[PDB]
Amino acid sequence: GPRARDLGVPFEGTPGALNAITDVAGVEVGHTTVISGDGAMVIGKGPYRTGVTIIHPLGKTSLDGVAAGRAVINGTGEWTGMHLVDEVGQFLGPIALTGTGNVGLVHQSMMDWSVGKVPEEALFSRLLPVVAETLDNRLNDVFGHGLTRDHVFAALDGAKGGPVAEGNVGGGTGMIAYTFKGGIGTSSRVVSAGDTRYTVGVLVQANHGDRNDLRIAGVQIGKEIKGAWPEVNGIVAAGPDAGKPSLLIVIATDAPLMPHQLERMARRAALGVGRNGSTAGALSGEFALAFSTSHVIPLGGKPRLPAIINDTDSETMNALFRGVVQATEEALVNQLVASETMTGANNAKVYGIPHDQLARIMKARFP
Amino acid sequence: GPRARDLGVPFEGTPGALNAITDVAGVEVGHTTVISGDGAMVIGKGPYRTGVTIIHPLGKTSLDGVAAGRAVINGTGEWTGMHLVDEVGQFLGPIALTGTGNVGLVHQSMMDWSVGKVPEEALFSRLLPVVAETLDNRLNDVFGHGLTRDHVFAALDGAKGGPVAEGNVGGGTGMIAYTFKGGIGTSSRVVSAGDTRYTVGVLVQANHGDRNDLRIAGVQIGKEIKGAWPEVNGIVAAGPDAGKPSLLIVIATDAPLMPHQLERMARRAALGVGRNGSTAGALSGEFALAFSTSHVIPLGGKPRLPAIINDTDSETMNALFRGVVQATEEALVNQLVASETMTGANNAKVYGIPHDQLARIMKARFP
Amino acid sequence: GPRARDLGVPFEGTPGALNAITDVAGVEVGHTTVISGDGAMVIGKGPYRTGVTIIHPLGKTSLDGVAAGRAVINGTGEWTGMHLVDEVGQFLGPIALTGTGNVGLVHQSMMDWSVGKVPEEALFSRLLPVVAETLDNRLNDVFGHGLTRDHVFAALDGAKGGPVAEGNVGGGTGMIAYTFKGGIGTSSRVVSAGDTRYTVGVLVQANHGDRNDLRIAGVQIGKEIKGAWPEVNGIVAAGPDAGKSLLIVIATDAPLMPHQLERMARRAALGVGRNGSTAGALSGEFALAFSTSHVIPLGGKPRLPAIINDTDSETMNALFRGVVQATEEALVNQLVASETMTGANNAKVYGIPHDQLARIMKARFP
Amino acid sequence: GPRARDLGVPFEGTPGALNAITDVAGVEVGHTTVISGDGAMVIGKGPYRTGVTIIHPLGKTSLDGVAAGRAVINGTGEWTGMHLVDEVGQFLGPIALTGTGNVGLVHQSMMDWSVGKVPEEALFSRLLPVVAETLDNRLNDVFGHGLTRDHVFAALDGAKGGPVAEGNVGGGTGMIAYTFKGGIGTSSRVVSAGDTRYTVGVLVQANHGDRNDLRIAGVQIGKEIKGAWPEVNGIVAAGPDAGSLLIVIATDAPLMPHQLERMARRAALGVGRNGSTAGALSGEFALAFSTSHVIPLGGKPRLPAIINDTDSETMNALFRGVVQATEEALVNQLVASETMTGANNAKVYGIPHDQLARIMKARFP
Ligand SMILES: CC1(C)S[C@@H]([C@@H](C=O)NC(=O)[C@H](N)c2ccccc2)N[C@H]1C(=O)O
Ligand SMILES: CC1(C)S[C@@H]([C@@H](C=O)NC(=O)[C@H](N)c2ccccc2)N[C@H]1C(=O)O
Ligand SMILES: CC1(C)S[C@@H]2[C@H](NC(=O)[C@H](N)c3ccccc3)C(=O)N2[C@H]1C(=O)O
Ligand SMILES: CC1(C)S[C@@H]2[C@H](NC(=O)[C@H](N)c3ccccc3)C(=O)N2[C@H]1C(=O)O
Ligand SMILES: CC1(C)S[C@@H]2[C@H](NC(=O)[C@H](N)c3ccccc3)C(=O)N2[C@H]1C(=O)O
Ligand SMILES: CC1(C)S[C@@H]2[C@H](NC(=O)[C@H](N)c3ccccc3)C(=O)N2[C@H]1C(=O)O
Repeated sequence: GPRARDLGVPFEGTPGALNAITDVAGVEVGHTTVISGDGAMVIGKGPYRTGVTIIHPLGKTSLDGVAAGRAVINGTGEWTGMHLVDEVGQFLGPIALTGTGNVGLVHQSMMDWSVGKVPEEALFSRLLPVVAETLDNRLNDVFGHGLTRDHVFAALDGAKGGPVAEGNVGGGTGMIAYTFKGGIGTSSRVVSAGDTRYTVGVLVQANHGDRNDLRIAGVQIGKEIKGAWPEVNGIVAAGPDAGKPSLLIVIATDAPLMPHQLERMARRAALGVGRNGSTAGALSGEFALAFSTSHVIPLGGKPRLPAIINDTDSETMNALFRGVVQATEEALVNQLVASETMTGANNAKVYGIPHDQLARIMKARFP
Repeated sequence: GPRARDLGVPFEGTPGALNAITDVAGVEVGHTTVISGDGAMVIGKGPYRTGVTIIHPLGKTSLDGVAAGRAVINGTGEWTGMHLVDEVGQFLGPIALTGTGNVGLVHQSMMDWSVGKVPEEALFSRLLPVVAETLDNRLNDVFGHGLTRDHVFAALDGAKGGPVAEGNVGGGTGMIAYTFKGGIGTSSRVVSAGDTRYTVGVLVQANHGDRNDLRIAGVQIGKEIKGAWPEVNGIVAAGPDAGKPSLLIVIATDAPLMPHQLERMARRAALGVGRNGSTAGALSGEFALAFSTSHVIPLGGKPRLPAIINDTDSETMNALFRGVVQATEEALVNQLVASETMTGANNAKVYGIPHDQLARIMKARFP
Repeated sequence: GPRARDLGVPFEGTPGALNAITDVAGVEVGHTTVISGDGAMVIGKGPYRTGVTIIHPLGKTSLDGVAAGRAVINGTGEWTGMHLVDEVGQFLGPIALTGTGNVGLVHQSMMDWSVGKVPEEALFSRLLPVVAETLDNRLNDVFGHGLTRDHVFAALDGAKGGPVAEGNVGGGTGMIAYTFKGGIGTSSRVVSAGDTRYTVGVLVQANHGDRNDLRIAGVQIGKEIKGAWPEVNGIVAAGPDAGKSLLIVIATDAPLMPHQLERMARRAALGVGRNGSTAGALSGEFALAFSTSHVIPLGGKPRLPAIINDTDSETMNALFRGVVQATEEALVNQLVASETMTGANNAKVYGIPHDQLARIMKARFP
Repeated sequence: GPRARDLGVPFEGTPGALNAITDVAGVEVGHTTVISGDGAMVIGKGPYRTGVTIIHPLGKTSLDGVAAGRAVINGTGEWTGMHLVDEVGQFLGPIALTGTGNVGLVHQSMMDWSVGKVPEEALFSRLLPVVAETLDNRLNDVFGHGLTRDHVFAALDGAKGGPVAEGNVGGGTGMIAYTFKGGIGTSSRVVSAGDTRYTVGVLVQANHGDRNDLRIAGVQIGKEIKGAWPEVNGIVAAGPDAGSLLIVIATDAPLMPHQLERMARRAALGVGRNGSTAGALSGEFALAFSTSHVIPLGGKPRLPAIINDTDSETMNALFRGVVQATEEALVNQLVASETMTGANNAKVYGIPHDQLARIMKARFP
């Protein structure tokens, strides 16, 4: 289907070939999407609209660490492995993005997955898995154990490079963003740092923001779109006619950055988010994690840093920073466009942002 | 002169009466502006385009502390008294915003100022003054001692409530923002938290960003404006026709917030900055400090907290957060509009964003 | 069993009645201790030497939050709920301390425990459980699913005030500290803060440090102790004859704000420092402090019965000294409470010898 | 005179040749010590008991940056240049340690010092000087402008390697630690990291702690010492008869910035060994830097070797070095600082050498 650019939304900068986080060499992505049941929710019996998204920084067979740094916009949420990142500037294993109710199950499943796949002596390196959440409470039976260990194994083992599925998939399945359907979005930038061009890739799991704040390409678009407010049982449940008939950001780069430099990359995510108008609600867990696929730490070995960058080198750093801002901005709009209307638990209905209206608005604003 | 709204720039939200940080009860602002000399720079002899801006959270006569919390967007800069704020959640004395070369002089001057005004028993409370900088290196003889202790005393003693002077004044005098003239800007929002309305006021000293990134009301306006690039000696010095013929954000609120809650307010500034397009350059020291004028700590006494707010109360917190984002966004545009064209050290000429073109663009975009 | 003071170890300050975290009124502690199997390890079959320790800040029936703040000494470990604490200065629900392999199971079990006990409208408040770990890898089948949901429920439901069991129990069951047996330890201080008194309670799950660095009451005691090095099947496995993480929970009834509780938590490092360890590269050493008087009713107005000035040295120094001293003592109490244990792969770790310790203390403090 | 070891205080580990931060090659230290006036304080006239201590990480002629990271024990104090360090993991120029009242003067003086010495194109790199304080308020006329630009220039220009003067010198001149005389202290450790040796050097400016908490070599010694309490005009002013800390860590280990933060976070453990509990207004800070991981101005960073954070053999050796050198630097300070009378005739005693030596002899036969 069309992505944001295909509907005429302009963005600044040059995307990588896939315009996705997988433009960064090494990165694989996998989703398991769990959609079952309709109507009234009973805890433990669905409906389920949930899942898990896996990102392997160096592919699924890697036992090595990647240099990493994080940032917090608003920390009302969970992201495990982050004390490790703060302390030693790297993490081992995959990143899992999922629904809040699944964190514990995913965390233990990743440990289980390592058994028989990792040398015994190396197993202890698999004991701080990285698992993050947003809450799919409006569309999904959160507490009801809809996600199984097999679902997690399937995402771990099925992850791959190449085009990344966006929208109502994996961890984003039951999410809501800007009062429209939330989900997964991704984008990349190839940025010129003098005579070297690096790739910055971003994947988001979006469950944040309000329709009234939303900007797409700078256009405050909430009031321009007619209808498409959420419903319950065929009754408008939000907006002017109500009653009538968190954000996870994962940044990959092939730039050979040190961990403190990656924290800097992570802190740029907030500027990209800011472009699109949201203001970080009190309980919106908005977090960013950045890693390098060129600065790798072989397990029990010497760190591999193929080149080294000066933080005060504006030509290099600004190109990277702008890449993060732009790819984050675009990943967020790509999510909205990829996400289709869904009806879930308790008959809650949330519309995907209307393509026809969006394209019409973009054409009028950008003749 | 006209402020941003007067030129047809739309913003969301409701400003306070003055649309300035002084809409928050207790707050006084003072500037001393130093403009002397023209032509080639000789270190120690100008030209000078610098100054200092003072913000008294509770007025110039207060010996008490205000609850406070900070945030960093990019920390390549100086802001003293911040270890204190991080540790004990309050600061004593005024906030000074100035040029980088002035920090030491301002810091000692603020100590000198307390002598004779503050009981010898309370003097030690005046020994961690709050002084922050952006670099006026393109228009000002930074190292040349253009700022005097008397200049600092004048700003401390002359500060007042009511309308706040914007543009090329005080600490902002010699600054450059988005490749246009930088300086001081301010805005406020009155925000509804249930049956209680709070005030959020913001003042910025802006020296950040690139013209190519600039958004005003979502409009990427750099390429829409014709000319007005900086010059040297009548020769265009930047942009397409080149060669041819940091950010300090101060947030005040009357909301009775605890220090950790004010950190949250400070972290919202990045989103407001994000709206206007900048991407935080490698050497751009972009910082935010938030304080409450209702949560006051009498010197050596019991903290006064007139009411208490739950962090998980979205109705109250989201109103405050949106206030910070909107006031920050507008304060940044207000700065640009207030700042006039200036020629400074080494005949560097930086244009104020052209009012006529800006108004024309806003009219075409927002009929 | 004797605790540290009973063996003649001197400490500074005044302990509470129970000399435990439960000296802070309303705090409840529960353990489930899992000890089964012997001999060679088979992943998935044990031997198991693990468990879980639960701390209910306001008791097991509370749905309210407590003001909270944390500190990191060395962050190579997991402690969930901590982004929440950093952001909004409070956490809901119990603290669980456990073995690394159990984190996910405990996390989901805590959610399950809320279902049926918590009004449906309030359930979302139970979605960021606080769970922390140290690694019982030398005595326990870490990956082998030895801990069950029922074990977690039992600790949650069985938690109580009063005296706290120490040593090889709950989360500390399979741990190793200063090359001796690790485990759970607790201590408290009653402090004079201006013209009121407050209690500072500390509980530790200790799995950190090296014998050669250990100080007890300032005495570098590792070299003064004879034998008691770990073994594997009869063969001494460390020390001169070889081949022949730390979780700190601080409770107080002082009405502190979140940022002030961060300051409390940052004092733990000083008390840790007193006892000699130097925080190894992979030693996850963490502290979390909460107030039981500054409470946040769910969806309501925070309750702060009095307010303290950070610059009030009389009040704050007393509280800080309390943390340092209670931490120092909790660490030694752990060592003394922990008995010799043989576990997975016939690994054997000795409890610090009571007779030698008492002897050394007697000679050092006649 | 004697240092702590000379009075029979035992410590763990192996000190460098100088037992000082200057065991890290290329580091230079300079003090300017300002002692003048006696009797009653009149603000602006003294008595003065203050000064400044300069540490040049790569020597005074370096225009380059050093990789760096910091830690806070209790942040009630000032240390400039630290936002820079947190953000970009390096700092340019010298570290200055001084009295609280002097921070602004020192900060501007460091800028002035660069003019004429640094190419104009490079001057902007000199605009975030690193200046830290503790408060000499009981012995010194803090607000009275006792420190001059010339004093600062002298410490900057006079700094050198080799032995480092301790006690009542430079920034530590008017300080008070554990209710005894405070000041400057330094120590070092040479550590074995697998098949390589590194040096960890520590210098402190100590103005912290209470006598009742003090431990030296594990001995709670405040109560074993008789008298030596502070006085004001012949009248005991503390104790039964009453009728902040800056830690600089240098290493030649090629550590990245986040790794140096870990080093800095070890300082608290060494502080903890000596008993203090970090008072509410005690600004206790640590800064660590590498002299081998250097960043040529406007150039490519130079990292001669790289270390894995999970390499316990290498990291643990370094961490223990910080802890031990911090512990010893604190005791070296006390022993180096002599009894001093200052503003308002306040008198603060150096920890008594005779009593300390006897206590150590009794505890460690
Ligand atoms: C159907 C709904 C999604 S619309 C909603 C309505 C009624 O209270 N409130 C909102 O608009 C609310 N601000 C909101 C809407 C979307 C995402 C987050 C918050 N009721 C919901 C639902 O029942 O889950
Ligand atoms: C006159 C000038 C301001 S324009 C500039 C031109 C030539 O190199 N470069 C820039 O555009 C540069 N990106 C820039 C411009 C403004 C603010 C920050 C960076 N030369 C300057 C000057 O000499 O001070
Ligand atoms: C219902 C909400 C108040 S919480 C939810 C979401 N926040 C998260 O997902 C976050 N990680 C989180 C916070 C608290 C507990 C568990 C998880 C957000 O914001 N949503 C609100 C909404 O739908 O309006
Ligand atoms: C010339 C610059 C590289 S530094 C300057 C400004 N940055 C600051 O003001 C900041 N607080 C700072 C950083 C370093 C030393 C002293 C102060 C920024 O960015 N400017 C660049 C520009 O004009 O292009
Ligand atoms: C085997 C070790 C290298 S890891 C262990 C312990 N550290 C922890 O428990 C910590 N939370 C952790 C770190 C990494 C993965 C999982 C858990 C520590 O230190 N131990 C060493 C030892 O026994 O020698
Ligand atoms: C007089 C004190 C209350 S402040 C002082 C010292 N703390 C500092 O030096 C610190 N950097 C600082 C804190 C506040 C203002 C200025 C400087 C400390 O503790 N001293 C107390 C004491 O002597 O009793």
